[PDB]
Amino acid sequence: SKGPAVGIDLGTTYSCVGVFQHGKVEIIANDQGNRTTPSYVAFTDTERLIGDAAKNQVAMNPTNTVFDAKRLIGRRFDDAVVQSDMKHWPFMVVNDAGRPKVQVEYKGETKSFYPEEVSSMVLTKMKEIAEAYLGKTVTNAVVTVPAYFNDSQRQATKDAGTIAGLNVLRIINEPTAAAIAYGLDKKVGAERNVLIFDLGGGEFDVSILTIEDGIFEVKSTAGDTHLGGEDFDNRMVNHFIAEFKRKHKKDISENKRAVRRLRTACERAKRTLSSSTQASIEIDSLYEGIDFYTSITRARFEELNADLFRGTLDPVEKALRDAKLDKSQIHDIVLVGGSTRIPKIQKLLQDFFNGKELNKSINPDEAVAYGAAVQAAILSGD
Ligand SMILES: Nc1ncnc2c1ncn2[C@@H]1O[C@H](COP(=O)(O)OP(=O)(O)O)[C@@H](O)[C@H]1O
Ligand SMILES: [Mg+2]
Repeated sequence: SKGPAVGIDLGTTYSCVGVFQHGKVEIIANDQGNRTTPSYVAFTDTERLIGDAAKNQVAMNPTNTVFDAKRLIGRRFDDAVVQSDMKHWPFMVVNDAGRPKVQVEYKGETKSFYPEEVSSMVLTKMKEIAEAYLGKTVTNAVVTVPAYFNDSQRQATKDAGTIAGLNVLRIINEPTAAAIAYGLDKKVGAERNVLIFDLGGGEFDVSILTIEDGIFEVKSTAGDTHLGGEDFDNRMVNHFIAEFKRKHKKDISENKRAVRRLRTACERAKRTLSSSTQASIEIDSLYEGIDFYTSITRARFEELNADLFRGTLDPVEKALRDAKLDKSQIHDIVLVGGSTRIPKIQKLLQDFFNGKELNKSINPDEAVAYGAAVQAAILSGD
């Protein structure tokens, strides 16, 4: 009831914050000038880095750079999802009373935090970004969560807010927030079916909502928890490792530093390919002392990922199946997640839906935060 509440999207790879400032929702850019900040936290001898600064030093400090906390939040150390994921994280995950705790080293001192504490740090960064832009203290907010999150996961998220000093007015589902973003919540005096296609950094979520009277009903969901942007980056990486080996006769595969730098260059090239037909990869002193100057073409990129792009439609086909609906019954198709900006993914979706127009006027990566910001405003007054 003082200072507008903010809408915060807390994603597994990137987070975003927006505020309904008098009439419109303005999505707040950070200190580095980005509209989304990695959900990365890093611990060094002299400091605690959050956001871009953390992600930008990962290759150097892998064991003390935390990410993927959302895959742990509200879970028990003993569950199979945790057990499986742990086998691919550079950081340490320990067990405390059946609860996972990320073990790290901060200033020589060994520490460990609960997933909700890692997330609250990301939340503090968003709140900072907001307060910076507005020139006032931000207390109230609406935080989003996946539709499949159970009661434990939802509480852990609320707690993350409380720790960060936030008054969580409400916790809403991500697909619902995307729908509100486009005003699909307005009462049209009829039942409406909407398909949210969310392809972000590490997960793929497909949801079919049914809206009537402004009341949402998640009729079905599908997707893959280990399918996202990073999978595309990795295919390019494997492609360049082989080319470097060809041109230089030496395999850099096992150099954890070279690989992470290449990977960083690839993800940057991938972003460019969404708007251009080719991009250049210039990495000084890639392996030992050799500079890796080269380029990729959009055509080659799609080719390296063809199988992954097509597979994307199976979960969709299944979503329809479970909701007992046919393609023709979908009123609106909303694109969400930074990966839906890839031209070939959009094509594949339209083709499947026989030309239907996709909702994509709001950056797909900012859609969830956009919806949460509208929601927050209405739950306030101004
Ligand atoms: N222009 C772009 N083209 C392709 N991928 C992009 C683009 N912009 C962002 N991305 C990707 O979006 C992913 C992040 O998606 P986002 O929806 O912001 O993440 P999250 O799944 O964490 O919510 C990353 O893989 C990033 O590379
Ligand atoms: Mg997301």
